[PDB]
Amino acid sequence: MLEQPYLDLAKKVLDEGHFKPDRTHTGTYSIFGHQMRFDLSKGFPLLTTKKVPFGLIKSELLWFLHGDTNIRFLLQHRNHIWDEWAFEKWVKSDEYHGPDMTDFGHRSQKDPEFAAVYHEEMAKFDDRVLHDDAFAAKYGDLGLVYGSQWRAWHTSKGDTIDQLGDVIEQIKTHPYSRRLIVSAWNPEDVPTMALPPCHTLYQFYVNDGKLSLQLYQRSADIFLGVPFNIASYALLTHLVAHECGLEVGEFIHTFGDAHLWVNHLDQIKEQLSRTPRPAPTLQLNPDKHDIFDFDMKDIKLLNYDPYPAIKAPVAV
Amino acid sequence: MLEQPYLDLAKKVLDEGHFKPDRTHTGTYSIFGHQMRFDLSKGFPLLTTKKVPFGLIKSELLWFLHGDTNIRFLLQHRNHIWDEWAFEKWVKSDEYHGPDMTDFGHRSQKDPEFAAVYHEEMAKFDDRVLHDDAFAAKYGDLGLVYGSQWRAWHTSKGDTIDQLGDVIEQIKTHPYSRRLIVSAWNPEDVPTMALPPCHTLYQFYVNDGKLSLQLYQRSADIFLGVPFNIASYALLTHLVAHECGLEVGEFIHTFGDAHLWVNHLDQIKEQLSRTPRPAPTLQLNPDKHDIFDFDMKDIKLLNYDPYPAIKAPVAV
Ligand SMILES: O=c1ccn([C@H]2C[C@H](O)[C@@H](COP(=O)(O)O)O2)c(=O)[nH]1
Ligand SMILES: O=c1ccn([C@H]2C[C@H](O)[C@@H](COP(=O)(O)O)O2)c(=O)[nH]1
Repeated sequence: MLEQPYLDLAKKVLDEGHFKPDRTHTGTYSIFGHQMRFDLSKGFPLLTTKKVPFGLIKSELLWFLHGDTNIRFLLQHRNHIWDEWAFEKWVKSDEYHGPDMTDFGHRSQKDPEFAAVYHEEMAKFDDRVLHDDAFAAKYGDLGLVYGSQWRAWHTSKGDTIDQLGDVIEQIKTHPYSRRLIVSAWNPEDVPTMALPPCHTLYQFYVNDGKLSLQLYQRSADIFLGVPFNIASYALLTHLVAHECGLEVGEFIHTFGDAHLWVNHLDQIKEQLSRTPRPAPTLQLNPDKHDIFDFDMKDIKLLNYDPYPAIKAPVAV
Repeated sequence: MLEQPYLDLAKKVLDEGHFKPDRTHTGTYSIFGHQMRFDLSKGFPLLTTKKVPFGLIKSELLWFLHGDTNIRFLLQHRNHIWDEWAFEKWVKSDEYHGPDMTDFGHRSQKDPEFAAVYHEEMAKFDDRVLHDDAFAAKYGDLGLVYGSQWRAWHTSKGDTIDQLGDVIEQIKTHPYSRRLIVSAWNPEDVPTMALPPCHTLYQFYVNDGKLSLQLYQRSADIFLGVPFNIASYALLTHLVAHECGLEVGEFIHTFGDAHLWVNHLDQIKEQLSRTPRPAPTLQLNPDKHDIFDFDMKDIKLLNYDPYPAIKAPVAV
């Protein structure tokens, strides 16, 4: 079934990864170097063996696609994926007068008091970003994130390059190009980033009037992260195909470090005992073609009928 | 046997690639997205089913490793891999007074007269680079090539970053890093390069005191190119391991477009009828550890006993 390579990656890490106690005090199982395809003509790979929220994934890809780096657009779709990194900024600023919120990463997952003055300051933070333009401009804006990496990569000559729109125009004029590459990885920023990008670069390819894409993902959370990563790039592959008048081919997912936090063993095992369902179907608005000016309503999921969601603690 | 994944890639493209008539008037068979490992503890992957010149490959990696971008170092080891791109520069300059040498790519492979005034100007060109310092500085120097990408990546703030030496020091201090990445791909240069790099980026990983490396190669000549590419990165993986006091793990080779020019079908088939031999062994100078100051004599191949070389026309 469409999603099986996903369940094969999980199983593979379960009985072959090594214990590697990295970035934290937790531990992981880990493999290095893996690859899996999905034939996108067979259906859209949104995992049916567990409920994944499509709205979150599409509202974030559009954000990237408009080249936007400000959280406000996300909060306006009840998308909180990125609040942490913005709010963190806030928290170490001079204009900040409140509970010291040092290491709320862990601290809001132990202390259950703390973790309530935490959705305190956040709800308060998010709200100001929604309403106060200058605050939004000051702390709502991440700076180095996919949207500006893809569409506004800073040159040294001090201009700004739109890799993604240049590449798309290359696909129309020279589809047989072996050079259709978008990279999110700038070595002059990379050492001072709180998150050097996980999705490092991708490559398009066309043959027989079909578009494929291959993603090199440097580091991957098999349980929480990869389910999302997959639908995100398979969606991009549909948008680009749609804009270039092309058919859709495969999405190829290549990994460097792929891991499973040990706090997730039970949850992944439960999942591995479910039987995939037939995959959902994507539907794009046939009248609109300029994919940079796409809206939520222009992208539809059909026949998604997952098993229930699986709550699981996030990585500390 | 060690080299089999190489023969499996060939076979795979032979009976599954599609005809794609790209960059030229020739044609190729093509697949997109492939991956293969080599367990470097089982021996060094220099193809035994055909004679590959190790001297060429090591003298070029050292060049990259010293961060050098001038051909002269290569010519001093009878390494001509890169003459073309240098000489091309020469040929369109004002100081050039000679036969017009337009499109000597093809032109020296049809005309057999031309192709003799061609090793004329070249032998003449190479010689001046060897002897005339200022000429060497003017036309011997490529500019954007792996050596300066790896070790002298230009910032916009106008400095110069040594990604490779920074990463190596990260491996010593933080081997469990999921961030050990060197990229050769600058989007502000990429559109004005005669050859946007084929070897796009690589990633190191350590576990159980073993070093692995994974290479994302965007575009690959299965017959002429890939045999070299493989020994080049498996060598890098040994050098770095040796410098960091580590054991050697696997070399993982990931491809985007992997192709076979149609002019190579017979030659690859002949090769596929030979039976691999036991692989050779690498030997590094145990006393010297600073790998940036390695010399030819510090790296030895043992027990390489290939089948004969296979002449084949280059791609036009
Ligand atoms: O979309 C995403 C974003 C992040 N990660 C995770 C995996 C790692 O736990 C973390 C990166 O930590 P470092 O890899 O940068 O050390 O990001 C994913 O799997 N998918
Ligand atoms: O070490 C190398 C260098 C080059 N190539 C080839 C494959 C392609 O024929 C060519 C690149 O042409 P474009 O891919 O840039 O279009 O480089 C290799 O396979 N290995």
